Amino acid sequence: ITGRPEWIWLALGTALMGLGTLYFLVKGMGVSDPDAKKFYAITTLVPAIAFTMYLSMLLGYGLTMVPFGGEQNPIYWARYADWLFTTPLLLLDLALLVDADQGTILALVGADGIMIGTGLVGALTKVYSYRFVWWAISTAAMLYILYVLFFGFTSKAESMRPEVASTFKVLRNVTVVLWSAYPVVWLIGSEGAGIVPLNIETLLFMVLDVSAKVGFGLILLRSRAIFGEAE
Amino acid sequence: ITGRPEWIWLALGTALMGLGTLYFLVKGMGVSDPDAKKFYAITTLVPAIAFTMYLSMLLGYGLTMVPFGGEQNPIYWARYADWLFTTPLLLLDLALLVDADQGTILALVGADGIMIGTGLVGALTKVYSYRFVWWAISTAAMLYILYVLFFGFTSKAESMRPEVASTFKVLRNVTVVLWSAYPVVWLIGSEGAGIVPLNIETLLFMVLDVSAKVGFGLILLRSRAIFGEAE
Amino acid sequence: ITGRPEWIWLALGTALMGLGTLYFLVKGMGVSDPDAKKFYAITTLVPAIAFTMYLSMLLGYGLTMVPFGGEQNPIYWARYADWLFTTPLLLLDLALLVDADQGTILALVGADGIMIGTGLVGALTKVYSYRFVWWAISTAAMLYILYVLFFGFTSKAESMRPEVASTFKVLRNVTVVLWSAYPVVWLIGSEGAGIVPLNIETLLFMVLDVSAKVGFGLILLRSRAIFGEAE
Ligand SMILES: CC(C)CCC[C@@H](C)CCC[C@@H](C)CCC[C@@H](C)CCOC[C@@H](CO)OCC[C@H](C)CCC[C@H](C)CCC[C@H](C)CCCC(C)C
Ligand SMILES: CC(C)CCC[C@@H](C)CCC[C@@H](C)CCC[C@@H](C)CCOC[C@@H](CO)OCC[C@H](C)CCC[C@H](C)CCC[C@H](C)CCCC(C)C
Ligand SMILES: CC(C)CCC[C@@H](C)CCC[C@@H](C)CCC[C@@H](C)CCOC[C@@H](CO)OCC[C@H](C)CCC[C@H](C)CCC[C@H](C)CCCC(C)C
Ligand SMILES: *C/C=C(C)/C=C/C=C(C)/C=C/C1=C(C)CCCC1(C)C
Ligand SMILES: *C/C=C(C)/C=C/C=C(C)/C=C/C1=C(C)CCCC1(C)C
Ligand SMILES: *C/C=C(C)/C=C/C=C(C)/C=C/C1=C(C)CCCC1(C)C
Ligand SMILES: CCCCCCCCCCCCCCC
Ligand SMILES: CCCCCCCCCCCCCCC
Ligand SMILES: CCCCCCCCCCCCCCC
Ligand SMILES: CCCCCCCCCCCCCCC
Ligand SMILES: CCCCCCCCCCCCCCC
Ligand SMILES: CCCCCCCCCCCCCCC
Ligand SMILES: CCCCCCCCCCCCCC
Ligand SMILES: CCCCCCCCCCCCCC
Ligand SMILES: CCCCCCCCCCCCC
Ligand SMILES: CCCCCCCCCCCCC
Ligand SMILES: CCCCCCCCCCCCC
Ligand SMILES: CCCCCCCCCCC
Ligand SMILES: CCCCCCCCCCC
Ligand SMILES: CCCCCCCCCCC
Ligand SMILES: CCCCCCCCCC
Ligand SMILES: CCCCCCCCCC
Ligand SMILES: CCCCCCCCCC
Ligand SMILES: CCCCCCCCC
Ligand SMILES: CCCCCCCCC
Ligand SMILES: CCCCCCCCC
Ligand SMILES: CCCCCCCC
Ligand SMILES: CCCCCCCC
Ligand SMILES: CCCCCCCC
Ligand SMILES: CCCCCCCC
Ligand SMILES: CCCCCCCC
Ligand SMILES: CCCCCCCC
Ligand SMILES: CCCCCCCC
Repeated sequence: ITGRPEWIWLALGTALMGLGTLYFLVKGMGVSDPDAKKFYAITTLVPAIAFTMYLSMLLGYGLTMVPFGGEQNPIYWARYADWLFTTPLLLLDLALLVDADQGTILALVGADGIMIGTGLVGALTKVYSYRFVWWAISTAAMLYILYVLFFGFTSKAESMRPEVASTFKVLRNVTVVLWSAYPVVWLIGSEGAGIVPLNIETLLFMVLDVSAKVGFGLILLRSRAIFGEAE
Repeated sequence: ITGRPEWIWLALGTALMGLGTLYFLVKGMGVSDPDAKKFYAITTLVPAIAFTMYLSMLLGYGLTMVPFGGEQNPIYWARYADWLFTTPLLLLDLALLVDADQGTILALVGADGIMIGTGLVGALTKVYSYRFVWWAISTAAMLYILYVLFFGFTSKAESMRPEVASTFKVLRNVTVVLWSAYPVVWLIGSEGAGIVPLNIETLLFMVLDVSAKVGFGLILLRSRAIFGEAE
Repeated sequence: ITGRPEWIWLALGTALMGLGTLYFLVKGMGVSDPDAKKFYAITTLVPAIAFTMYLSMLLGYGLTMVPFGGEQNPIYWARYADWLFTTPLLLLDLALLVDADQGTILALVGADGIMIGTGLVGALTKVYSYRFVWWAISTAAMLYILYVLFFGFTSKAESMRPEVASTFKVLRNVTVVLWSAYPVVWLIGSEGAGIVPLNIETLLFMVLDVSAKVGFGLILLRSRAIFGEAE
């Protein structure tokens, strides 16, 4: 484990995702509202999945070597197995908050799968220049997601209860800022141009992951928007 | 790329799926009917997924070598990753058109997963004679799907609006004819008996894919069956 | 095939899953109740999936070698591909029986995916002591599932029709007893401590699989709880 300088950030990430999972699990014990139960189930699964994948990276299972640039490059593939399941769950939290229609939910989840799937292909591609073709396709899929979150959901939240509109607006802004950083870290990190070393890259993804999952969840599950209007 | 004679058909397929995706995306911009939005989302995702997998084959990522018959045989595995997601989406288009019940939808999607999954196992199997055992199981799963589309959905469409009944009947006939060709191309192509060479096999799958996805989508999204009855 | 002593139990399992699939398929022909159709579709898919994965193990495709303990250990990975899809389908049978809320269904299916996913990682892990870390995480996920089936569903079934309450109680008890045996067989078998040899381990999993899928299905599909109350 300790033979890799980035191990400290993988261990911290593992701990923070595990602690986040347990807090949400305990906090959700005393909840019977069927609407609130939906948000607790979605939001608790997110850091639980991330916990297992951070642990796999810490123990060395989620790491492979990819030859490109005449070098064997360490690629943590477990990140994409994490994101494949956690990013659509996070979008479902937002879509259920605004009572989005089914067709829009399917478009979001499908574009998200394309985003993560093409990012994985780009991470494992051995022809250096082709890695950035996949990065560009994946980034186009992300821009579609961000467009929908702004010019489809925002207008839908305003016609909703005030507390669900204000909570959505906050979580929307958090998501757009944090998610946009991921393609940048990829491009300048060891998967892309190799400007930033792997140990610093790992620290950046850990800060982003914890903020986008645990921080996101703390804002959502403390809001009254997750409960139905009741007397 | 150009070192493979089949590259021209992979490049054409990539272009036609990309163009198809963009047309459906633009055409769906001016749509607010929640029913129509469902069909546009399903139908636009189909060629978008196929685009990415054709590109992976063009660039050489979606290709592996499988030893059988005393030879290293080029097997494009990316086809099955495509079909795993696009064939159930196409069946969902048909099932939603006739307002099929949930139990029937699950049976269709499950049989479809078995069809594609066993076809993938057959494509990667190293014992030559066993490849055709998997082909037979996969073909049995397809025949179940075709039976349901005829002796379960057809009777359901007649009790529906006339425009949804006539549109379903057309898309049903297109699907049964085109899908039935796939097991035949597999059997006589490089995955099976090896009668037809890979470059011709690739041309045939490209014609079938574009027809079953883009051609299918053009018929559906030009129909009024996708809109609810409104004044 | 016959070069492996466990082949006899893989062949028996294949036959019993295939026969089970055909019986459920025939029995479900004469069913039009939309509620009953749901249970028949879920319950017939379970042994059909298991059939294909037992066949892959029989023919040698679903087997790999994992080095640990200074030895190349035969690991049947196809079991986890089976369980990944069949265990959530079995939980869906139970959840639909008691009309569970959506949030609870998602929590069950998500915990089940974590259970199977971490068990697969543990089966393929090359550092011997780490294999049991994954076993423990997977077992914690199972205990969560069992808790929900007892202290969330049981109370919900009592407020239901008497026949659905008594049928659920029976299937609940069958599930908790049979599922609990799996982590024990893993721990003492070739994936874990290696006390029980592989051929005996394979026999035990076959008895458990057939009972948990075909036996489970025979109890459910003979009950009147799967039909709506009708005159
Ligand atoms: C509606 C939305 C959900 C739609 C989703 C969008 C999606 C279509 C976007 C594209 C996804 C696609 C790129 C997934 C590729 C997975 C692949 C990286 C797995 C590893 O295989 C890659 C190479 C080794 O580098 O295999 C070496 C050769 C091996 C012999 C490969 C044989 C196994 C194949 C991988 C079998 C295909 C399985 C499916 C891809 C499983 C789904 C994986 C997940 C990442 C989507
Ligand atoms: C309700 C419906 C959706 C049900 C679906 C029906 C489905 C059950 C039908 C059978 C599907 C099954 C054959 C999928 C097999 C995937 C497999 C080809 C992936 C590549 O692995 C094959 C060998 C190399 O040749 O791995 C070499 C050895 C490696 C060490 C393998 C270890 C990884 C395992 C593959 C882990 C299992 C992952 C799941 C199979 C992922 C789903 C893939 C998709 C193709 C279903
Ligand atoms: C809501 C719920 C459904 C959530 C589900 C819970 C889930 C997150 C729990 C953890 C699942 C995770 C451990 C799955 C790992 C699959 C992995 C074993 C496949 C084989 O790859 C392992 C190594 C060889 O030993 O690959 C060698 C290196 C290769 C180069 C690997 C590159 C391919 C990657 C495997 C791509 C990721 C694909 C996804 C993991 C596909 C889903 C598989 C299924 C088992 C979940
Ligand atoms: C909890 C994890 C989250 C919210 C991860 C989000 C990840 C992304 C938005 C990743 C995007 C990428 C691109 C847009 C292209 C480059 C490759 C990716 C996958 C890093
Ligand atoms: C857009 C792609 C489509 C509609 C693909 C359809 C593919 C099939 C219907 C494939 C069927 C197969 C068999 C029936 C057995 C032989 C292997 C397959 C997977 C080619
Ligand atoms: C039809 C198959 C069924 C119902 C299989 C159930 C399997 C389990 C409940 C497996 C549980 C495991 C653990 C709890 C940890 C050890 C590894 C597993 C996956 C065997
Ligand atoms: C979206 C965030 C990207 C900003 C990356 C900042 C990295 C600064 C760290 C110093 C770079 C290390 C280079 C010298 C080793
Ligand atoms: C009462 C609110 C705080 C509860 C404690 C939460 C502990 C989980 C770890 C959170 C750290 C990361 C927060 C986002 C920066
Ligand atoms: C379902 C369509 C299958 C028909 C295949 C027709 C192939 C004819 C092309 C000529 C065969 C090439 C053999 C000589 C190289
Ligand atoms: C107005 C209808 C035609 C629009 C142009 C569609 C261009 C997408 C490519 C379609 C070619 C394949 C059609 C099926 C044979
Ligand atoms: C949950 C069931 C686990 C019980 C396992 C009993 C196995 C007894 C078979 C004899 C053990 C073989 C050891 C000598 C070869
Ligand atoms: C009339 C009920 C029996 C029908 C025959 C079922 C045959 C399928 C194989 C069942 C054997 C396994 C039963 C569970 C132990
Ligand atoms: C490729 C993996 C995608 C599945 C991720 C799991 C979450 C799915 C959310 C589905 C939302 C409901 C759509 C109607
Ligand atoms: C194995 C991958 C299957 C999933 C394909 C994605 C489409 C799923 C459609 C689900 C239809 C809704 C069923 C109720
Ligand atoms: C185009 C939709 C408007 C909202 C999206 C904001 C774009 C942020 C740019 C992200 C940069 C990634 C490289
Ligand atoms: C048996 C259901 C009737 C409709 C299915 C038509 C069968 C077409 C044969 C396809 C040939 C594939 C080898
Ligand atoms: C803790 C929830 C109560 C019901 C679960 C029964 C636990 C059975 C123990 C299984 C042993 C697996 C190692
Ligand atoms: C080795 C660098 C080659 C540059 C390729 C950049 C491709 C980016 C595509 C974005 C449209
Ligand atoms: C090398 C050819 C061996 C023939 C096997 C055919 C199997 C087909 C099974 C269809 C029932
Ligand atoms: C080689 C045996 C090492 C023992 C590790 C046991 C780990 C079990 C963790 C359960 C909390
Ligand atoms: C609940 C605390 C979980 C912390 C265990 C993971 C941290 C790795 C320490 C080496
Ligand atoms: C929108 C046009 C997309 C065409 C790019 C793919 C074709 C491959 C050319 C080499
Ligand atoms: C319907 C009977 C299915 C039996 C075939 C599988 C058994 C393997 C025999 C070698
Ligand atoms: C993106 C930063 C999240 C901050 C988490 C703190 C929330 C406390 C209510
Ligand atoms: C299967 C052939 C499809 C033909 C596509 C043309 C549709 C234009 C309306
Ligand atoms: C767990 C044992 C199941 C027994 C199956 C027999 C059911 C006949 C109704
Ligand atoms: C109005 C809410 C502002 C939230 C933005 C937070 C950016 C990290
Ligand atoms: C909408 C604000 C985008 C912020 C992008 C930050 C990328 C590091
Ligand atoms: C490929 C772009 C299509 C141009 C608009 C078609 C008419 C909606
Ligand atoms: C009555 C519609 C006929 C459609 C059949 C088309 C076959 C390619
Ligand atoms: C229902 C007509 C079937 C046509 C099969 C064509 C196979 C090449
Ligand atoms: C009251 C029903 C008892 C069922 C338990 C069966 C254990 C195999
Ligand atoms: C609730 C009874 C548990 C039985 C466990 C059996 C494990 C072999």
